[PDB]
Amino acid sequence: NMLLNYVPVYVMLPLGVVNVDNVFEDPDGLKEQLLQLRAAGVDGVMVDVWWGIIELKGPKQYDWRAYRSLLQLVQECGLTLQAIMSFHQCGGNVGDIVNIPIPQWVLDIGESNHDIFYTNRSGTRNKEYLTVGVDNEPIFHGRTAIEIYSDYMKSFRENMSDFLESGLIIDIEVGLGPAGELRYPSYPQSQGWEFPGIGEFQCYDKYLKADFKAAVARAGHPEWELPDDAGKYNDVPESTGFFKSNGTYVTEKGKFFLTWYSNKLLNHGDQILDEANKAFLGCKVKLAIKVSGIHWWYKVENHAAELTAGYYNLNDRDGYRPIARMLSRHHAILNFTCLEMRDSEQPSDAKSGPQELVQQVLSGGWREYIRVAGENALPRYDATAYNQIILNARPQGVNNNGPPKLSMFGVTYLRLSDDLLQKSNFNIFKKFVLKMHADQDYCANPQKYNHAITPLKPSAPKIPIEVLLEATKPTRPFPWLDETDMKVDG
Repeated sequence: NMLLNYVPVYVMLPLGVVNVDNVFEDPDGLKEQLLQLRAAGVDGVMVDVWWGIIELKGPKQYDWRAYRSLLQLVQECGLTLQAIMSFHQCGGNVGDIVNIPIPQWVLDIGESNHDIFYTNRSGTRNKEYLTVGVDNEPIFHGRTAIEIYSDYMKSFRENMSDFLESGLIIDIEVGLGPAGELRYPSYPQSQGWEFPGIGEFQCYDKYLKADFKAAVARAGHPEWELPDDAGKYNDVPESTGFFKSNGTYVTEKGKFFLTWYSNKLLNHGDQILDEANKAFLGCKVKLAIKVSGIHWWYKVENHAAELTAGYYNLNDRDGYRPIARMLSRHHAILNFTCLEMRDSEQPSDAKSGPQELVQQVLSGGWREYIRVAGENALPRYDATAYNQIILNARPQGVNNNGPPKLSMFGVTYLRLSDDLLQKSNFNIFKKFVLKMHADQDYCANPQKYNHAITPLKPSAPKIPIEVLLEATKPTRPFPWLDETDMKVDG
């Protein structure tokens, strides 16, 4: 059945649908847009549930009223919802329309303790997220950063119990860093970074610094300090001592740091997902995390941009599969991006390989037997962009006798706007939805498109770090079609 080949499509809602003052501003306007998506056959929508909005009044003071109205509207429109536990800052750059900083009460704590933020070598503080360093430090009026995330998700599960029960919420994406992604804020625009800069390591806050010192000490190397030759945000790998050919990154010291640096993220995600599984135990939703798509420099041995972001990915070390294996014990989805990108669309000076990146990540996920979903990295309304997504949605195309050989769990389109609803753009979008649906009409029952909706089971047994890292063993990605068999056009 073409239904077994049907891949659900979701649309991210406009930023600030619920404003900084925790008010659901334009219900009438959103409902209008939502009715069109519904009519177009869209399966559901995705929304950021801003920590900076919900717990703004004070520690553990949660106001869910406005979001409940949002979810109520979405439900009445007949759409499902992917809720992001957004424990990070929205906006923050000049020009950004919607700015939603993390809770002011958390920031006030930062004023007297700057080390709660990711810090670069020069000492600049990034206030969009709390460093992994304080994940387990009870410095937030008694709670650790994780307890904060945990109480938040438990409160959400309690206050949205009706929505979770009626099946309105299909999955919970857990924010794990800047832009809600499991990574370090290595390429901040606010600090001058510009594509395709290699970015900078963000492990200099005192907690991570002490962490590293204790780690190198165990290794019997007290003389090892955090990287001091990685250069700056906009450098190219070869202009730095750490990332250049035969640079520090290949030395025993370099490899030790990178492993330590990347491991922090794996445990960061593993520990926080432990709370999500506990918080959403029994709910008929799936958990998920967002992995950033660092495609620039993917084509050179140093994978500089990837290393500074926290993904220790090399030509011979799979830096993503360990994340997929980590997600497997939580029965979580690995939500990726760059599904719409083609290598030929990036400047050569960036050694960009989004296509290859997507293939590695998706293949790794499927290799770990986990669900893999994804998003388009940049705004696109053209058929070329949609065909690339559809290609990635079913790398080996439709299967005439059974579910597709390979298939993404779902695709979340960025982003719902007036531009998207314009006649011509929307016309193409609708074809994109039809193709994602394998030429089939919107299907309400997930059972028909091989999506088993069941109660979330507790986390599987802990997987030791060495077992997670065993997934770094290089493996050829699955073969991809050159062009999809379901183009929006012919």
